[PDB]
Amino acid sequence: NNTPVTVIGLGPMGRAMAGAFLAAGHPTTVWNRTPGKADALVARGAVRAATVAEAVAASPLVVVSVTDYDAMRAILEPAADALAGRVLVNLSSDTPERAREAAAWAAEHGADYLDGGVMVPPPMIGTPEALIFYSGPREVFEAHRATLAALGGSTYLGEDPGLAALYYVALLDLFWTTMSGYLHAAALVGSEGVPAAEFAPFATAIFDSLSFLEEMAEQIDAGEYPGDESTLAMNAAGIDHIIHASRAQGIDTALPEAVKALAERAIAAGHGEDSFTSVIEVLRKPA
Amino acid sequence: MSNTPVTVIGLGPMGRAMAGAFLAAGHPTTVWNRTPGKADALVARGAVRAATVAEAVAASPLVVVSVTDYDAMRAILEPAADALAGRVLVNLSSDTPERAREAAAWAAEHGADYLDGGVMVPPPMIGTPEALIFYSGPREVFEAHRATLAALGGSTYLGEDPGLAALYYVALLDLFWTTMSGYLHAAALVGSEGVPAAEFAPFATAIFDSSFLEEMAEQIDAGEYPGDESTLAMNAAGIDHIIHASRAQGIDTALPEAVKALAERAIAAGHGEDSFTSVIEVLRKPA
Ligand SMILES: NC(=O)c1ccc[n+]([C@@H]2O[C@H](COP(=O)([O-])OP(=O)(O)OC[C@H]3O[C@@H](n4cnc5c(N)ncnc54)[C@H](OP(=O)(O)O)[C@@H]3O)[C@@H](O)[C@H]2O)c1
Ligand SMILES: NC(=O)c1ccc[n+]([C@@H]2O[C@H](COP(=O)([O-])OP(=O)(O)OC[C@H]3O[C@@H](n4cnc5c(N)ncnc54)[C@H](OP(=O)(O)O)[C@@H]3O)[C@@H](O)[C@H]2O)c1
Repeated sequence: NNTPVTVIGLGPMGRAMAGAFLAAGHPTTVWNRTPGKADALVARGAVRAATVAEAVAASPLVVVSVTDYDAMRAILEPAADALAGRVLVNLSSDTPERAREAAAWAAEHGADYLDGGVMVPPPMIGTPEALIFYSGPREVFEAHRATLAALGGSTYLGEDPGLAALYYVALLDLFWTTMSGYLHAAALVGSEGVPAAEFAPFATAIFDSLSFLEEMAEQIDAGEYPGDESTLAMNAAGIDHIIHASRAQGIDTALPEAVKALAERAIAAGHGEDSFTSVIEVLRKPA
Repeated sequence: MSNTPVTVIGLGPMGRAMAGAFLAAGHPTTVWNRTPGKADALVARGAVRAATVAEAVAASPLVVVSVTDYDAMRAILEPAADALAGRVLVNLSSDTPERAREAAAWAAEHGADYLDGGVMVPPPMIGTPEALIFYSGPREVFEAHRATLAALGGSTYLGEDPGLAALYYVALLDLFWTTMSGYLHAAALVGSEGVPAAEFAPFATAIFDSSFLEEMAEQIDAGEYPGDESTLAMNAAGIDHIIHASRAQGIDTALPEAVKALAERAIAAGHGEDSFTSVIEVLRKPA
């Protein structure tokens, strides 16, 4: 496949995507608002477009990887009319609603539109280990799936453009919450002189089974959260201990308190005898 | 390799696993539980069910206690407070570092040696090399009994402070329940569009496996948080999208609101251009 491709936005993700398109043999044209981020890509045969319009004109497939909808629109407005008949693959949707605005805006200028999302480190881009997911017209995805495969694995999610954006914010939700839990744990143990370097191996070990993911999934889908011998009321006591320990060590407690509140809400609704997974019930209900 | 008599007090899932491990390693094992009926499989494998706590403590130089918390541990051991002198008490059920210290001081006052233990694995892992149990307390005591504790799995000494094992335990529990909650928020995010959890899990599992925990520990230990190409200010704006997407999907927003509030504190402290790891600077500071 030698379909020409354009990549707009050369943050670390845009650069890895352009690099992957080149490595797969596509003629790649790149553009960034800030000059000087394209040197390695040019050295590997990318063409550095001088204007957005020239960038859009170079390819039937335009991949946009910039901060958000507002940046995407300001970038592309001067060349909006040049989008007619091309496919815009957008990895810059900050919300499911903005993705649908973006799809509509693209439609009013003659362009098909896929929303895209990937939650992997840039270096994994262009390897089978990168899982990229898309939503939007299935016929548009099927038509370009072979070019997009240069980026890694591809998953079609369905026709609603906001789907990919929804998955991305969810994964973003899991990531930053996880990262915050880690830093809270490091501060907890740090309050006794335990260096984060010494604690990190225990922390990573916590994540080596990843069994909880399928088991919680199966519980959520079946709508049944069998408590067994590690119930939610038990788990709430554990989170109490986190709070107590945090207070007594000087560490801030806002984060474990928020977790506590969620568990309490689930116990106040009769799941105190169910597994932790049953907390999804109160999460579906703004409080 | 054993026949050393071991007593296990508390026959919840962990205690039964531990008693089974001691039996498998060849140790004459006495068990006692508040609730009768949970010892049948252990007695078939050779364990002795003790009539009373006092009898169970007396049976063995080494007394392992895995119950809910210190308060329960103290309730059961009250009638056996005389029998304790001359033994070592291995507490695998301290809820907080402070309760572990209280336990140690209480054991000392009754003529008993004291080791605090933190178990970081599910009960099925106990007794296998996948189990890693950390201990704190007097090194001599830990050394003299390591060969018996080896029946449970790996053993790691953390230091002389008896609260250390509990600290590691609660920090790991803090990372665990915070991650679970993030995962459920995510799942509730996609679920609000009819997406099955079953499906979403593949992408969540990829978050892990792809890591940087050791990278953030280096930064924590240096006290230097280089922003590079993803600063705290950009991460916070991202978290804002999570909140906004959550409100639009009608999901509860308490958990991401809590992550965002932590980010905003570190930005108010002047870390907006540093990496997210700099948020630890406001965790060490009760707010
Ligand atoms: N898949 C998704 O749905 C999705 C959505 C958002 C973010 N992300 C991920 O988040 C990470 C980084 O997020 P990010 O892309 O916001 O950060 P980033 O790495 O800083 O990339 C932002 C890009 O947007 C450009 N940009 C921003 N505002 C602009 C404007 N007003 N006019 C022109 N260009 C503008 C920047 O150009 P300059 O070089 O000129 O600054 C840069 O190329 C990446 O891993 C990315 O994949 C994924
Ligand atoms: N996988 C795990 O669950 C896990 C992992 C690591 C560490 N731990 C720790 O190991 C310990 C035991 O946990 P577990 O998994 O076995 O489940 P658990 O539900 O914490 O076990 C509670 C045990 O304490 C006893 N108990 C509670 N209150 C009592 C009281 N007032 N008087 C007398 N006995 C009382 C219970 O006896 P009854 O049977 O009569 O109720 C039971 O044997 C806890 O400290 C827990 O944090 C557990």
